Amino acid sequence: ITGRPEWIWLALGTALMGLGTLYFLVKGMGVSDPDAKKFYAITTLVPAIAFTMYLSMLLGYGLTMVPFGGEQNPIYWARYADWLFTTPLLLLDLALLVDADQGTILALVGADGIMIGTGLVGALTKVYSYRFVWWAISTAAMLYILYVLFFGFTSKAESMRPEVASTFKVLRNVTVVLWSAYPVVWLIGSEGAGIVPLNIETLLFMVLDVSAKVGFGLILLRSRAIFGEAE
Amino acid sequence: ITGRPEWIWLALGTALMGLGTLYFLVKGMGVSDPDAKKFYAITTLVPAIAFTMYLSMLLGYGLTMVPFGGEQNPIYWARYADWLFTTPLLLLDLALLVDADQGTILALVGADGIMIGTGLVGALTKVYSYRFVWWAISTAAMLYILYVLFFGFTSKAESMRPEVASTFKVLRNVTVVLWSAYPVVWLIGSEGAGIVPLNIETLLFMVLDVSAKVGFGLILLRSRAIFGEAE
Amino acid sequence: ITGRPEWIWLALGTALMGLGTLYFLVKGMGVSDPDAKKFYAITTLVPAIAFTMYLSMLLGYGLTMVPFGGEQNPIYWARYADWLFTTPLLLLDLALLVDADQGTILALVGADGIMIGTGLVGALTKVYSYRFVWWAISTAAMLYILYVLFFGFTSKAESMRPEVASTFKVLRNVTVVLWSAYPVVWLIGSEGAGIVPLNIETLLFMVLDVSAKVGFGLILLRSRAIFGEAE
Ligand SMILES: CC(C)CCC[C@@H](C)CCC[C@@H](C)CCC[C@@H](C)CCOC[C@@H](CO)OCC[C@H](C)CCC[C@H](C)CCC[C@H](C)CCCC(C)C
Ligand SMILES: CC(C)CCC[C@@H](C)CCC[C@@H](C)CCC[C@@H](C)CCOC[C@@H](CO)OCC[C@H](C)CCC[C@H](C)CCC[C@H](C)CCCC(C)C
Ligand SMILES: CC(C)CCC[C@@H](C)CCC[C@@H](C)CCC[C@@H](C)CCOC[C@@H](CO)OCC[C@H](C)CCC[C@H](C)CCC[C@H](C)CCCC(C)C
Ligand SMILES: *C/C=C(C)/C=C/C=C(C)/C=C/C1=C(C)CCCC1(C)C
Ligand SMILES: *C/C=C(C)/C=C/C=C(C)/C=C/C1=C(C)CCCC1(C)C
Ligand SMILES: *C/C=C(C)/C=C/C=C(C)/C=C/C1=C(C)CCCC1(C)C
Ligand SMILES: CCCCCCCCCCCCCCC
Ligand SMILES: CCCCCCCCCCCCCCC
Ligand SMILES: CCCCCCCCCCCCCCC
Ligand SMILES: CCCCCCCCCCCCCCC
Ligand SMILES: CCCCCCCCCCCCCCC
Ligand SMILES: CCCCCCCCCCCCCCC
Ligand SMILES: CCCCCCCCCCCCCC
Ligand SMILES: CCCCCCCCCCCCCC
Ligand SMILES: CCCCCCCCCCCCC
Ligand SMILES: CCCCCCCCCCCCC
Ligand SMILES: CCCCCCCCCCCCC
Ligand SMILES: CCCCCCCCCCC
Ligand SMILES: CCCCCCCCCCC
Ligand SMILES: CCCCCCCCCCC
Ligand SMILES: CCCCCCCCCC
Ligand SMILES: CCCCCCCCCC
Ligand SMILES: CCCCCCCCCC
Ligand SMILES: CCCCCCCCC
Ligand SMILES: CCCCCCCCC
Ligand SMILES: CCCCCCCCC
Ligand SMILES: CCCCCCCC
Ligand SMILES: CCCCCCCC
Ligand SMILES: CCCCCCCC
Ligand SMILES: CCCCCCCC
Ligand SMILES: CCCCCCCC
Ligand SMILES: CCCCCCCC
Ligand SMILES: CCCCCCCC
Repeated sequence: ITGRPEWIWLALGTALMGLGTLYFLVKGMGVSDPDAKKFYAITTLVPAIAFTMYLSMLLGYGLTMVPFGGEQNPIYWARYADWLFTTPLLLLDLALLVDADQGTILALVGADGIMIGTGLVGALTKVYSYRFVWWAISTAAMLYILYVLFFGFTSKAESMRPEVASTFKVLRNVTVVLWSAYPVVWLIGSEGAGIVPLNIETLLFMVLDVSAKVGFGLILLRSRAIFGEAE
Repeated sequence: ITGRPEWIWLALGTALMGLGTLYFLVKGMGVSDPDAKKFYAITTLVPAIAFTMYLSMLLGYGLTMVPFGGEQNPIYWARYADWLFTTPLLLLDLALLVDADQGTILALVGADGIMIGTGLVGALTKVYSYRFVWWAISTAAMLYILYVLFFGFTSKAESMRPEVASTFKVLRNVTVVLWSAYPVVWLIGSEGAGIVPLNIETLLFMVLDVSAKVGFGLILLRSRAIFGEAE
Repeated sequence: ITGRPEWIWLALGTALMGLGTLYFLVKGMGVSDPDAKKFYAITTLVPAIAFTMYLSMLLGYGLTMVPFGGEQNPIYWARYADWLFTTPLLLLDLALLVDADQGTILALVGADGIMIGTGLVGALTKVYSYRFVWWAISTAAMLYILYVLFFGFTSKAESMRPEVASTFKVLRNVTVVLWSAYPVVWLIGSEGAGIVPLNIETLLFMVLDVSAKVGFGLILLRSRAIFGEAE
């Protein structure tokens, strides 16, 4: 484990995702509202999945070597197995908050799968220049997601209860800022141009992951928007 | 790329799926009917997924070598990753058109997963004679799907609006004819008996894919069956 | 095939899953109740999936070698591909029986995916002591599932029709007893401590699989709880 300088950030990430999972699990014990139960189930699964994948990276299972640039490059593939399941769950939290229609939910989840799937292909591609073709396709899929979150959901939240509109607006802004950083870290990190070393890259993804999952969840599950209007 | 004679058909397929995706995306911009939005989302995702997998084959990522018959045989595995997601989406288009019940939808999607999954196992199997055992199981799963589309959905469409009944009947006939060709191309192509060479096999799958996805989508999204009855 | 002593139990399992699939398929022909159709579709898919994965193990495709303990250990990975899809389908049978809320269904299916996913990682892990870390995480996920089936569903079934309450109680008890045996067989078998040899381990999993899928299905599909109350 300790033979890799980035191990400290993988261990911290593992701990923070595990602690986040347990807090949400305990906090959700005393909840019977069927609407609130939906948000607790979605939001608790997110850091639980991330916990297992951070642990796999810490123990060395989620790491492979990819030859490109005449070098064997360490690629943590477990990140994409994490994101494949956690990013659509996070979008479902937002879509259920605004009572989005089914067709829009399917478009979001499908574009998200394309985003993560093409990012994985780009991470494992051995022809250096082709890695950035996949990065560009994946980034186009992300821009579609961000467009929908702004010019489809925002207008839908305003016609909703005030507390669900204000909570959505906050979580929307958090998501757009944090998610946009991921393609940048990829491009300048060891998967892309190799400007930033792997140990610093790992620290950046850990800060982003914890903020986008645990921080996101703390804002959502403390809001009254997750409960139905009741007397 | 150009070192493979089949590259021209992979490049054409990539272009036609990309163009198809963009047309459906633009055409769906001016749509607010929640029913129509469902069909546009399903139908636009189909060629978008196929685009990415054709590109992976063009660039050489979606290709592996499988030893059988005393030879290293080029097997494009990316086809099955495509079909795993696009064939159930196409069946969902048909099932939603006739307002099929949930139990029937699950049976269709499950049989479809078995069809594609066993076809993938057959494509990667190293014992030559066993490849055709998997082909037979996969073909049995397809025949179940075709039976349901005829002796379960057809009777359901007649009790529906006339425009949804006539549109379903057309898309049903297109699907049964085109899908039935796939097991035949597999059997006589490089995955099976090896009668037809890979470059011709690739041309045939490209014609079938574009027809079953883009051609299918053009018929559906030009129909009024996708809109609810409104004044 | 016959070069492996466990082949006899893989062949028996294949036959019993295939026969089970055909019986459920025939029995479900004469069913039009939309509620009953749901249970028949879920319950017939379970042994059909298991059939294909037992066949892959029989023919040698679903087997790999994992080095640990200074030895190349035969690991049947196809079991986890089976369980990944069949265990959530079995939980869906139970959840639909008691009309569970959506949030609870998602929590069950998500915990089940974590259970199977971490068990697969543990089966393929090359550092011997780490294999049991994954076993423990997977077992914690199972205990969560069992808790929900007892202290969330049981109370919900009592407020239901008497026949659905008594049928659920029976299937609940069958599930908790049979599922609990799996982590024990893993721990003492070739994936874990290696006390029980592989051929005996394979026999035990076959008895458990057939009972948990075909036996489970025979109890459910003979009950009147799967039909709506009708005159
Ligand atoms: C509606 C939305 C959900 C739609 C989703 C969008 C999606 C279509 C976007 C594209 C996804 C696609 C790129 C997934 C590729 C997975 C692949 C990286 C797995 C590893 O295989 C890659 C190479 C080794 O580098 O295999 C070496 C050769 C091996 C012999 C490969 C044989 C196994 C194949 C991988 C079998 C295909 C399985 C499916 C891809 C499983 C789904 C994986 C997940 C990442 C989507
Ligand atoms: C309700 C419906 C959706 C049900 C679906 C029906 C489905 C059950 C039908 C059978 C599907 C099954 C054959 C999928 C097999 C995937 C497999 C080809 C992936 C590549 O692995 C094959 C060998 C190399 O040749 O791995 C070499 C050895 C490696 C060490 C393998 C270890 C990884 C395992 C593959 C882990 C299992 C992952 C799941 C199979 C992922 C789903 C893939 C998709 C193709 C279903
Ligand atoms: C809501 C719920 C459904 C959530 C589900 C819970 C889930 C997150 C729990 C953890 C699942 C995770 C451990 C799955 C790992 C699959 C992995 C074993 C496949 C084989 O790859 C392992 C190594 C060889 O030993 O690959 C060698 C290196 C290769 C180069 C690997 C590159 C391919 C990657 C495997 C791509 C990721 C694909 C996804 C993991 C596909 C889903 C598989 C299924 C088992 C979940
Ligand atoms: C909890 C994890 C989250 C919210 C991860 C989000 C990840 C992304 C938005 C990743 C995007 C990428 C691109 C847009 C292209 C480059 C490759 C990716 C996958 C890093
Ligand atoms: C857009 C792609 C489509 C509609 C693909 C359809 C593919 C099939 C219907 C494939 C069927 C197969 C068999 C029936 C057995 C032989 C292997 C397959 C997977 C080619
Ligand atoms: C039809 C198959 C069924 C119902 C299989 C159930 C399997 C389990 C409940 C497996 C549980 C495991 C653990 C709890 C940890 C050890 C590894 C597993 C996956 C065997
Ligand atoms: C979206 C965030 C990207 C900003 C990356 C900042 C990295 C600064 C760290 C110093 C770079 C290390 C280079 C010298 C080793
Ligand atoms: C009462 C609110 C705080 C509860 C404690 C939460 C502990 C989980 C770890 C959170 C750290 C990361 C927060 C986002 C920066
Ligand atoms: C379902 C369509 C299958 C028909 C295949 C027709 C192939 C004819 C092309 C000529 C065969 C090439 C053999 C000589 C190289
Ligand atoms: C107005 C209808 C035609 C629009 C142009 C569609 C261009 C997408 C490519 C379609 C070619 C394949 C059609 C099926 C044979
Ligand atoms: C949950 C069931 C686990 C019980 C396992 C009993 C196995 C007894 C078979 C004899 C053990 C073989 C050891 C000598 C070869
Ligand atoms: C009339 C009920 C029996 C029908 C025959 C079922 C045959 C399928 C194989 C069942 C054997 C396994 C039963 C569970 C132990
Ligand atoms: C490729 C993996 C995608 C599945 C991720 C799991 C979450 C799915 C959310 C589905 C939302 C409901 C759509 C109607
Ligand atoms: C194995 C991958 C299957 C999933 C394909 C994605 C489409 C799923 C459609 C689900 C239809 C809704 C069923 C109720
Ligand atoms: C185009 C939709 C408007 C909202 C999206 C904001 C774009 C942020 C740019 C992200 C940069 C990634 C490289
Ligand atoms: C048996 C259901 C009737 C409709 C299915 C038509 C069968 C077409 C044969 C396809 C040939 C594939 C080898
Ligand atoms: C803790 C929830 C109560 C019901 C679960 C029964 C636990 C059975 C123990 C299984 C042993 C697996 C190692
Ligand atoms: C080795 C660098 C080659 C540059 C390729 C950049 C491709 C980016 C595509 C974005 C449209
Ligand atoms: C090398 C050819 C061996 C023939 C096997 C055919 C199997 C087909 C099974 C269809 C029932
Ligand atoms: C080689 C045996 C090492 C023992 C590790 C046991 C780990 C079990 C963790 C359960 C909390
Ligand atoms: C609940 C605390 C979980 C912390 C265990 C993971 C941290 C790795 C320490 C080496
Ligand atoms: C929108 C046009 C997309 C065409 C790019 C793919 C074709 C491959 C050319 C080499
Ligand atoms: C319907 C009977 C299915 C039996 C075939 C599988 C058994 C393997 C025999 C070698
Ligand atoms: C993106 C930063 C999240 C901050 C988490 C703190 C929330 C406390 C209510
Ligand atoms: C299967 C052939 C499809 C033909 C596509 C043309 C549709 C234009 C309306
Ligand atoms: C767990 C044992 C199941 C027994 C199956 C027999 C059911 C006949 C109704
Ligand atoms: C109005 C809410 C502002 C939230 C933005 C937070 C950016 C990290
Ligand atoms: C909408 C604000 C985008 C912020 C992008 C930050 C990328 C590091
Ligand atoms: C490929 C772009 C299509 C141009 C608009 C078609 C008419 C909606
Ligand atoms: C009555 C519609 C006929 C459609 C059949 C088309 C076959 C390619
Ligand atoms: C229902 C007509 C079937 C046509 C099969 C064509 C196979 C090449
Ligand atoms: C009251 C029903 C008892 C069922 C338990 C069966 C254990 C195999
Ligand atoms: C609730 C009874 C548990 C039985 C466990 C059996 C494990 C072999």
